[PDB]
Amino acid sequence: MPELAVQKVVVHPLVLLSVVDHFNRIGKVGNQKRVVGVLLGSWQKKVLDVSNSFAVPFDEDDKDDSVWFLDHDYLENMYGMFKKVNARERIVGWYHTGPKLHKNDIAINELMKRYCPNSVLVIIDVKPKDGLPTEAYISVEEPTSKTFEHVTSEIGAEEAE
Amino acid sequence: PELAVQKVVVHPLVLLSVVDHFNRIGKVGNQKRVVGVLLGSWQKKVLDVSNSFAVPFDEDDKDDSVWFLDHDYLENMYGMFKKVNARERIVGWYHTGPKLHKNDIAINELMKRYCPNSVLVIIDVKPKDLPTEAYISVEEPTSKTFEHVTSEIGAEEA
Repeated sequence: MPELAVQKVVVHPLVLLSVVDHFNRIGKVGNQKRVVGVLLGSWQKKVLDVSNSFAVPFDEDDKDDSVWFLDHDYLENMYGMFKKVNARERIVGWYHTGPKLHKNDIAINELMKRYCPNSVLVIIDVKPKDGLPTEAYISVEEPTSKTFEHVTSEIGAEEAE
Repeated sequence: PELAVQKVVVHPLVLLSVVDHFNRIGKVGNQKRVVGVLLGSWQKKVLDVSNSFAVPFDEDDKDDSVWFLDHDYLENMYGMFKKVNARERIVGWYHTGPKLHKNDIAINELMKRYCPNSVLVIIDVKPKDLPTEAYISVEEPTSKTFEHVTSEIGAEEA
């Protein structure tokens, strides 16, 4: 009875640790704002598996966030680089450090859909003193509007604390 | 201190980056060791290894003086890194050993192009197996070999 492409997202520690670092790592240079990135992983019985991830340069106007830019040439290259090394991981969605959805995530997601028709947004909460750290979403099409529904997301890679 | 570095702090990311990258390409009959670049910061002779990317690398299993590491890739990939991550620098390289290889001295020499005090870190990928073993090439005709540098893991938070 599944009208939805994905119904669960398993975000691996790497990713969460990837993003958290990437966030704080660029904070020592007065990083004020949220980070945006791409997710790479595999697909199963509607379980999306998010194995790996890279950051992409992204800007948005803090006064009208319909003014934003995400560098698709970068993402395409960087993903190209990834294929040269890591076996078949695919662009499976994207991420950003929220902590909440943004007015423009729907539009950002639309760009991403170019690379994965069932892109899944995962909002990775970067704050340490902060419920479950990932919150996956996926754009549903409800004139004909568009909005993000919640998809179950938990963390869980095999082997070693 | 006649030595550039005397300690290497390898962060969980790296260790987890590499281990994954290793096993992640194992599901496709990965037979061999992985080689890569380390990115990080420098202090009071403590090298801090914050981040790392894999580079395509091949070596002949019958004469490992026949090997190749793709420097165009590393330069590019690093280029991409600067575009995002703040000042991390190429600080050495890594490979999944588990032991030193005949050619690491040569591979290191290529790397020295990008970091005159490159530090090799052998990241042991096996679970039933300290997981990092940093080295640095010392120049002892005038030979060249790797000395051990203290390496531990330790990033702040969760």
